[PDB]
Amino acid sequence: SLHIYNWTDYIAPTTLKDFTKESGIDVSYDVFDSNETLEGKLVSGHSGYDIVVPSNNFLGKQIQAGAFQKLDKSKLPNWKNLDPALLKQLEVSDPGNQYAVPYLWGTNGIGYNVAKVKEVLGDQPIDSWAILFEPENMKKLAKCGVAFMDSGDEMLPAALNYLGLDPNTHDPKDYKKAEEVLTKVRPYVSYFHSSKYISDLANGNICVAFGYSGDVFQAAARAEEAGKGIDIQYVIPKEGANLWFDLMAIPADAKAADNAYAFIDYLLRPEVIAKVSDYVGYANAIPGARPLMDKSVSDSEEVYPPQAVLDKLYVSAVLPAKVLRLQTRTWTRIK
Repeated sequence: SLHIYNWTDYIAPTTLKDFTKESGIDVSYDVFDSNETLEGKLVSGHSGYDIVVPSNNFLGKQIQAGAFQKLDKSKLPNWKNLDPALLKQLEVSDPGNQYAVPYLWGTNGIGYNVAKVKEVLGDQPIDSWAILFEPENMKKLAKCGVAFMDSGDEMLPAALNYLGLDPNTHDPKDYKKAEEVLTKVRPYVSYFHSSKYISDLANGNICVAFGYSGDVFQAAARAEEAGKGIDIQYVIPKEGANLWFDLMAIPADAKAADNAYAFIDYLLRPEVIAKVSDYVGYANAIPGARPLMDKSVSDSEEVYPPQAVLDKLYVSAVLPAKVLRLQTRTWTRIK
């Protein structure tokens, strides 16, 4: 049997049977609905899993701990289906792409109620982080409600990048500037919170939010299924944004490596990862998949932004503990 550990509801309906029918490998497929759960089992040394799907942040930090084993690429002949630019991006967390295979990816960006933005901003294009970081815009959006998330680890890199600084900088002086930018708009923010924006966007209670792509899509789908006309749009701004990956990796402890390579090689197939994207609605790293996919997904700039944007995405590097404390420190003064 092949043991897999992934997020709940994060796979296409037919994927596992399709896989088992073609390789004859039986799968034991378990799920988690929180990051902490997976990381906990991985830090202990023995999660009986052959495949786990960690975040590129978690994996970057744990490589050094030896939580994962190097991929024998001779058993991944579909590796050549992967997009080289996205892979190059991924090296920030996994230098040489030694341990990890892209599964799905997303961004952070701005989620917003289209009609409500128009009432206070008119037809102004919503395509810059200036919408959140310039007093001229925030001052007007404050009327409808602007939600910011609640940790500097995501919001501070955004502002640094907005300013054109290195989102992964270690320099306290760069942090000061981004701090300055954030504090000038602080007054116009209704709240700082992990997740409140999802329902507030969906319900019609706020008009704009700093958010992650999958969370904004959830808000949008919830809005649509409510039937009250609330239209939630997502945008990756022209200056770039964070790029985050969920990954397939083999734990160090892993028993069935060969079974596992078979599953991984399978998901690198265009027609296979296409169905996963169609179902979950996130981008994948296999350009072969694009034409095989639902248009609402591959033709949507919410998930596949134009090239000028793709060029400006940034992967979070592993920051020294000192820098993580600096973010936190700066984030507190801001609130």
